[PDB]
This record gives sequence, C-alpha cells and structure tokens, in this order.
Amino acid sequence: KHEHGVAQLNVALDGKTLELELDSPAMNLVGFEHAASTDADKAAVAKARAQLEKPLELFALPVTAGCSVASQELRSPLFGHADIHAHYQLSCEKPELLKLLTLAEFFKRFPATQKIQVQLIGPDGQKGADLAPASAELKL
Ligand SMILES: [Zn+2]
Ligand SMILES: [Zn+2]
Repeated sequence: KHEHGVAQLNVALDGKTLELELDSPAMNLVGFEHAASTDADKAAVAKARAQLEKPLELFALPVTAGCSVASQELRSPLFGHADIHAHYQLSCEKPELLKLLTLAEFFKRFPATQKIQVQLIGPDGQKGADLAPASAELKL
C-alpha cells in the first residue's frame, strides 16, 4: 500500500531480539516525494534521516529494558511517488520489561502521519492494530 498519511510497522519480539520494519510514503516524513532540488528541501530530508537514526528515541523504548541497536538500514530514493524503508535489529538485556509500545513520540515528530498499521509477532502469536495519535499504545 502507498496511502499518504499511513505507514506500516512490522515488529518481531523473540526473547532478547527486537526487530522493527517501518515502510512509509515520504509525504508523512519529509512533506513531499519530488526529488530534493533546493536547500530548504535538502534540510527537510536531513532532519527526517536524523530522527530515523535514533530508533530508541522514536519508539520510546524503556531504558529499563537495556535495548541496544545491533544494526540499522535506512533505504529511500530521497537518500514520481517515493517510499522510506527503515529496518532496525535491537538487543534488549531485560525484555520482560518491554510491556507496552508507544508510537506517541513518532506522531509527535512526524505529525503528517494520521495512522500506523502494526503487525506484531512473538512466540505468543500474531497481533494487529491501527494506531492513531489518540490511540497510540500496543500491549506486548
Ligand atoms: Zn506518494
Ligand atoms: Zn529491510
């Protein structure tokens, strides 16, 4: 799907491993999808790329759970419709303390995003949910 204002989040939590795949039209992240001609356009892309480099902050992961970034890919053309793909593998020393997942911070920092669609998979099974700025929590 490429619906402006909607992003997909796949989440896989197995023991100490946390895996996060975000797919999004750029419209909700930089505010356009045209090539980055100008240099008030180039700044807008650098800002986005920077917030996407700090997943512990953007996904508001508890510090209690001792989560570390193992690895991180950010593919996009901007790095005539355009997507942005972000992939993160994370290692958490105390995953028992990963109770909830808030996209509150995400909606804060990319407010042109109206909805995120979450797949979660753990050893417990598969969970699905539309998150909105109102309703932005999911129980793991
Ligand atoms: Zn588009
Ligand atoms: Zn990927």
